Amino acid sequence: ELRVGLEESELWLRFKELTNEMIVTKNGRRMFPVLKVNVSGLDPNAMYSFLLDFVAADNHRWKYVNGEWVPGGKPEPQAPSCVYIHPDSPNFGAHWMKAPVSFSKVKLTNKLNGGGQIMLNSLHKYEPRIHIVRVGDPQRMITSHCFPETQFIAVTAYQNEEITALKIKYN
Ligand SMILES: O=C(O)c1ccccc1OC(F)(F)F
Repeated sequence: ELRVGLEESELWLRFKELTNEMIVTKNGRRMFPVLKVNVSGLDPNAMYSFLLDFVAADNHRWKYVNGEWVPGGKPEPQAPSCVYIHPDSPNFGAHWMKAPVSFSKVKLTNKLNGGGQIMLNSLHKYEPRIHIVRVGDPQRMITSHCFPETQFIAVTAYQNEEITALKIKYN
């Protein structure tokens, strides 16, 4: 059975309980926490690529008012569907299953200015999604794995002081 498990789920849930925020910048910013997953049930002999994209969690934008996140507007036109290819791709099933798969180098941006970055809209909520694909597969089989523990709001600057403090404590 294919099984994809979120690593450091307790750490993600500490951020999610505050409402998680990730900074987006012109030139792009790495995530904290880093999305990491454990994988079993691939064919160890087959080759696969790991892809990451970000799905809009909501049909509205958000704002931080009186220490709380609340609806802040109609949603802006959706960011383009940017896909990050895990840099170990393509690789054997055995490679992906021997140790957790870490998306440490993905960068979130608010400007289409190159570098294989992911464009997000500030003050919109996103859910990370991992895709597995098999090299050679005539079926072009894709799996999709959603991690609701890792939902966050994209911001140009941290709104919640408790998030600023969590990011410093655990990073
Ligand atoms: O080996 C395959 O057929 C395959 C194809 C696309 C994605 C995952 C796959 O691995 C598994 F889900 F475990 F089957």
